[PDB]
Amino acid sequence: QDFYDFKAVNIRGKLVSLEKYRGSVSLVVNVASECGFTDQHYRALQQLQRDLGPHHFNVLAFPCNQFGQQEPDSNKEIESFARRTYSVSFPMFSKIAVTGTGAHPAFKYLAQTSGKEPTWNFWKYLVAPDGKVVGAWDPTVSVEEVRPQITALVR
Ligand SMILES: [Cl-]
Repeated sequence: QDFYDFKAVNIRGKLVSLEKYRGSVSLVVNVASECGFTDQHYRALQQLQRDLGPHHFNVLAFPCNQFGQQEPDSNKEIESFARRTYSVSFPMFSKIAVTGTGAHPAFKYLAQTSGKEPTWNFWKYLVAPDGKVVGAWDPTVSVEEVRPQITALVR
């Protein structure tokens, strides 16, 4: 088992296999819309996608309402917000839990194998081409500090 064995409903309601990302590097991020981190993070994540997307990399953004309830809106609203405000071009998924008993199994996998579970919005896991977690950061770590770790993995 690895991260790319899991399935998730995308933000438009279409079920997808994360197998479609195998061979690629992924930055798996739990997102929120009303957070203090929201604007800086969405801007940095989109720039990350712009710069490293062409090197077989994606941000995989999963909305989550668990942390301060800063993602209360519908999947439709969240997508509209991300696309119109930040010109987001990375994959976005339907709102999920990332922690607790009801967490998405893919997020159970990332927490169990990394030893860290998300404790706020905008936690970030780096997944290697083979679907294994090689890094995890909390939202206070800048995308300037995360990015070089991603470029190390891409070709
Ligand atoms: Cl770099």
